[PDB]
Amino acid sequence: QPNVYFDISIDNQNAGRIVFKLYDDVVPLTAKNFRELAKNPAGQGYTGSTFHRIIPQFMLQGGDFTNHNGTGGRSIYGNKFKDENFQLKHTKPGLLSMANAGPHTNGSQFFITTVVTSWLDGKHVVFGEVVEGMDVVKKVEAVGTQSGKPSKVVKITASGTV
Ligand SMILES: [K+]
Ligand code: NA
Ligand code: NA
Ligand code: NA
Ligand code: NA
Repeated sequence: QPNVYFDISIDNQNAGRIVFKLYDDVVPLTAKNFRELAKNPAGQGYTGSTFHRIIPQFMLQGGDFTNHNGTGGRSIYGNKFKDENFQLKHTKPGLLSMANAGPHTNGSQFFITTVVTSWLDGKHVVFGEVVEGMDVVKKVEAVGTQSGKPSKVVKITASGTV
Protein backbone atom coordinates (compact mmCIF):
# COMPACT_ATOMS: atom_id res chain seq x y z
CA GLN A 1 0.00 0.00 0.00
CA PRO A 2 1.42 3.29 -1.04
CA ASN A 3 2.87 6.18 0.99
CA VAL A 4 0.61 9.13 1.82
CA TYR A 5 1.36 12.82 1.05
CA PHE A 6 -0.03 16.11 2.41
CA ASP A 7 0.65 19.40 0.54
CA ILE A 8 0.81 22.14 3.15
CA SER A 9 0.14 25.92 3.08
CA ILE A 10 1.00 28.27 5.98
CA ASP A 11 -0.89 31.63 5.98
CA ASN A 12 -2.18 30.55 2.55
CA GLN A 13 1.33 30.20 1.11
CA ASN A 14 2.64 26.84 -0.21
CA ALA A 15 5.12 25.40 2.27
CA GLY A 16 5.90 22.10 0.52
CA ARG A 17 4.94 18.44 0.95
CA ILE A 18 5.09 15.87 3.77
CA VAL A 19 5.18 12.14 2.72
CA PHE A 20 4.49 9.39 5.27
CA LYS A 21 5.23 5.70 5.21
CA LEU A 22 2.47 3.83 7.19
CA TYR A 23 3.08 0.67 9.17
CA ASP A 24 0.38 -1.47 7.50
CA ASP A 25 2.15 -4.71 8.52
CA VAL A 26 1.78 -3.86 12.19
CA VAL A 27 -1.44 -1.69 12.47
CA PRO A 28 -3.32 -2.37 9.32
CA LEU A 29 -6.68 -0.88 10.24
CA THR A 30 -5.03 2.33 11.70
CA ALA A 31 -2.94 2.68 8.51
CA LYS A 32 -5.98 2.00 6.32
CA ASN A 33 -8.10 4.68 8.04
CA PHE A 34 -5.42 7.43 7.67
CA ARG A 35 -4.72 6.50 4.06
CA GLU A 36 -8.43 6.49 2.96
CA LEU A 37 -9.04 9.80 4.82
CA ALA A 38 -6.08 11.26 2.86
CA LYS A 39 -7.44 9.95 -0.51
CA ASN A 40 -10.98 11.17 0.14
CA PRO A 41 -12.34 14.39 -1.45
CA ALA A 42 -12.42 17.66 0.56
CA GLY A 43 -15.06 17.53 3.32
CA GLN A 44 -14.79 13.76 3.61
CA GLY A 45 -11.19 13.57 4.87
CA TYR A 46 -7.91 15.47 5.35
CA THR A 47 -7.97 17.48 2.13
CA GLY A 48 -8.94 21.05 2.99
CA SER A 49 -8.56 20.51 6.79
CA THR A 50 -6.02 22.31 9.07
CA PHE A 51 -3.38 21.49 11.74
CA HIS A 52 -5.50 23.09 14.42
CA ARG A 53 -3.26 22.50 17.41
CA ILE A 54 0.54 22.92 17.29
CA ILE A 55 2.84 22.85 20.26
CA PRO A 56 6.63 23.34 19.63
CA GLN A 57 8.88 20.71 21.05
CA PHE A 58 5.96 18.36 21.35
CA MET A 59 3.76 17.71 18.25
CA LEU A 60 1.55 19.00 15.44
CA GLN A 61 -2.05 17.77 15.55
CA GLY A 62 -4.62 17.66 12.83
CA GLY A 63 -7.37 15.51 11.32
CA ASP A 64 -10.48 17.34 12.67
CA PHE A 65 -12.05 17.74 9.30
CA THR A 66 -15.61 18.26 10.53
CA ASN A 67 -15.17 20.92 13.28
CA HIS A 68 -11.55 22.18 12.75
CA ASN A 69 -10.98 22.61 16.44
CA GLY A 70 -10.27 19.29 18.05
CA THR A 71 -13.90 18.32 18.90
CA GLY A 72 -14.71 16.60 15.57
CA GLY A 73 -13.54 14.12 12.96
CA ARG A 74 -14.51 10.45 12.43
CA SER A 75 -12.68 7.32 11.24
CA ILE A 76 -13.74 5.48 8.02
CA TYR A 77 -15.18 2.82 10.47
CA GLY A 78 -17.47 5.30 12.32
CA ASN A 79 -16.89 7.67 15.18
CA LYS A 80 -14.49 5.49 17.18
CA PHE A 81 -12.35 2.39 16.47
CA LYS A 82 -10.15 0.29 18.71
CA ASP A 83 -6.53 0.58 19.65
CA GLU A 84 -5.12 -2.21 17.49
CA ASN A 85 -1.99 -2.68 19.53
CA PHE A 86 0.86 -0.68 21.11
CA GLN A 87 3.67 -2.64 19.60
CA LEU A 88 5.34 0.56 18.18
CA LYS A 89 6.71 3.21 20.54
CA HIS A 90 7.17 7.00 20.24
CA THR A 91 10.96 6.61 19.90
CA LYS A 92 11.92 9.57 17.60
CA PRO A 93 10.58 12.79 16.03
CA GLY A 94 8.51 12.51 12.87
CA LEU A 95 6.14 9.66 14.00
CA LEU A 96 2.41 9.57 13.32
CA SER A 97 0.27 8.60 16.30
CA MET A 98 -3.46 8.71 16.95
CA ALA A 99 -5.03 11.25 19.29
CA ASN A 100 -7.92 9.81 21.33
CA ALA A 101 -10.20 10.29 24.32
CA GLY A 102 -9.09 7.15 26.24
CA PRO A 103 -9.00 3.38 25.30
CA HIS A 104 -10.52 2.47 21.97
CA THR A 105 -11.66 5.90 20.88
CA ASN A 106 -9.54 6.54 17.73
CA GLY A 107 -11.19 8.73 15.12
CA SER A 108 -9.56 10.80 12.40
CA GLN A 109 -7.35 13.15 14.60
CA PHE A 110 -3.62 12.31 14.66
CA PHE A 111 -0.39 14.09 15.53
CA ILE A 112 3.18 14.10 14.23
CA THR A 113 5.75 14.11 16.98
CA THR A 114 8.68 16.62 16.89
CA VAL A 115 10.55 15.14 19.83
CA VAL A 116 10.77 11.73 21.56
CA THR A 117 7.43 11.32 23.48
CA SER A 118 7.87 8.03 25.22
CA TRP A 119 5.36 8.95 27.97
CA LEU A 120 2.63 8.41 25.28
CA ASP A 121 3.68 4.70 24.78
CA GLY A 122 0.86 2.24 25.50
CA LYS A 123 -1.76 4.99 25.25
CA HIS A 124 -1.61 6.21 21.64
CA VAL A 125 -1.21 3.98 18.66
CA VAL A 126 1.86 4.79 16.46
CA PHE A 127 1.15 3.93 12.86
CA GLY A 128 3.62 5.69 10.51
CA GLU A 129 6.64 8.03 10.09
CA VAL A 130 7.54 11.04 7.96
CA VAL A 131 9.86 9.92 5.15
CA GLU A 132 10.09 13.26 3.22
CA GLY A 133 9.38 16.83 4.27
CA MET A 134 10.70 16.99 7.85
CA ASP A 135 11.64 20.56 6.67
CA VAL A 136 7.97 21.23 6.20
CA VAL A 137 7.15 19.66 9.59
CA LYS A 138 9.69 22.21 11.06
CA LYS A 139 8.06 25.14 9.40
CA VAL A 140 4.61 24.08 10.67
CA GLU A 141 5.95 23.52 14.16
CA ALA A 142 7.39 27.13 14.08
CA VAL A 143 3.90 28.61 14.01
CA GLY A 144 2.87 26.79 17.22
CA THR A 145 2.44 28.51 20.56
CA GLN A 146 2.22 27.81 24.29
CA SER A 147 -1.63 27.53 23.95
CA GLY A 148 -1.35 25.26 20.82
CA LYS A 149 -3.40 27.79 18.82
CA PRO A 150 -1.33 28.29 15.61
CA SER A 151 -0.20 31.87 14.97
CA LYS A 152 -0.89 31.34 11.16
CA VAL A 153 -3.45 29.02 9.53
CA VAL A 154 -1.82 25.71 8.44
CA LYS A 155 -3.84 23.89 5.78
CA ILE A 156 -3.64 20.51 4.04
CA THR A 157 -4.29 21.88 0.57
CA ALA A 158 -4.08 18.42 -1.03
CA SER A 159 -3.63 14.83 0.16
CA GLY A 160 -3.59 11.32 -1.41
CA THR A 161 -1.12 8.53 -2.06
CA VAL A 162 2.04 8.72 -4.09
K1 LIG B 1 -7.70 13.86 -1.43
NA1 NA C 1 -2.72 28.17 5.00
NA1 NA D 1 -9.24 14.13 2.09
NA1 NA E 1 -7.83 19.62 12.33
NA1 NA F 1 13.10 15.75 3.28
